Amino acid sequence: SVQIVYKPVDLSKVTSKCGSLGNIHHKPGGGQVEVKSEKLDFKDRVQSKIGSLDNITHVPGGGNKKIETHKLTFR
Amino acid sequence: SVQIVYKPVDLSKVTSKCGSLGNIHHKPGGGQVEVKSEKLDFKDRVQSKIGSLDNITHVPGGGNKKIETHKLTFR
Amino acid sequence: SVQIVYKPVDLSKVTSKCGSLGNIHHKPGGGQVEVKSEKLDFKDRVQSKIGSLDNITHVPGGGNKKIETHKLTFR
Amino acid sequence: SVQIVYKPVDLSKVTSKCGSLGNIHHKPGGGQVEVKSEKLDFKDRVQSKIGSLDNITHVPGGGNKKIETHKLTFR
Amino acid sequence: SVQIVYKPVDLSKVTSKCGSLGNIHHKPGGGQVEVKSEKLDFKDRVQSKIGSLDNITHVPGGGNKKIETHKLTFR
Repeated sequence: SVQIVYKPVDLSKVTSKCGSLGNIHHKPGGGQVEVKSEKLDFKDRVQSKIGSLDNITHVPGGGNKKIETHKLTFR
Repeated sequence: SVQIVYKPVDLSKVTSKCGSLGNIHHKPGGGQVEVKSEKLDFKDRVQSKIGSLDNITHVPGGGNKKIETHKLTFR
Repeated sequence: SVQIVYKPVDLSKVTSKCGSLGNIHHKPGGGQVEVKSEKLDFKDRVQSKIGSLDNITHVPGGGNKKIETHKLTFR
Repeated sequence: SVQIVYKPVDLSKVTSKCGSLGNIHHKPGGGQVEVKSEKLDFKDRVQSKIGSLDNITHVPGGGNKKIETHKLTFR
Repeated sequence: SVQIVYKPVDLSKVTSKCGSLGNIHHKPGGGQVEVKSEKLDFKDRVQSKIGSLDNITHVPGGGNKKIETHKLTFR
């Protein structure tokens, strides 16, 4: 006979306190961008990105994360 | 005989406190963009992006995340 | 006979306190970008990125993380 | 004969620039106040103030001041 | 004969620049105040202040000041 008892107990805490959060300045690509092109030959796919792209300002008050994985495999 | 008892208990907390959250400035692509092109040959697909694209300001008051996965596999 | 009792107990804490969080300045790509190109031959795929791209300002009040993995494998 | 010519010229500037102004916390009188009084004799005027009074939070974006006085006295 | 020519010229500047201004915490009187009084005789005026009074948080973005006085006195 086989008897499995899976009782994981979790009374955990993930916590943050912040008195104030702010005065955040993100200024990407203030400078001048100049792209001058003459007599170019492309014989395959071209991907081009010019300027200010994909810039992120991420300011969570918390930003706290908990990842928990439980796996019981009987064979 | 096989007896499986799967009783995971979770009394967990993921918490944030923030007194104030703000004064956030995101200014992408303030500068000048100049793209001058002359005599270009393309023989395949072209993807072009010019200017200020896909810029993100993300400011959650919380932004707290919990991921939990439970898997019981009997074979 | 086989008897397995899986009782992990977790009363853990992951905590942060911050009195104030701020006055953060991120200024990527203030300078001038000049790309001058003449008589270029490309016989395969081209990926080009020019300017200020993929710059991140990430300011969580907490940013606290807990990862827990539980695995019971019976064979 | 008396000839007075009063021509003061003022092309002056008083200026401020502020990118962001904020996340200001003023918390006066968080503590407990206990005033226990027994058998007091007052034979003249009494002024009493108890608690949290006359507290100021003053946050001007500018707060710039110019005072100019012109006085011509002929006798 | 008397000839007075009063031509003061002022092309002056008083200037400030601030990228960010903030995360200011003023917490007066967090502690406990206990005033226990027994058998007091006052034969004249009494002024009493107890607790958290007249506390100031002053945060001007500029706060720039110019004082100019002009005085011409003829006798």
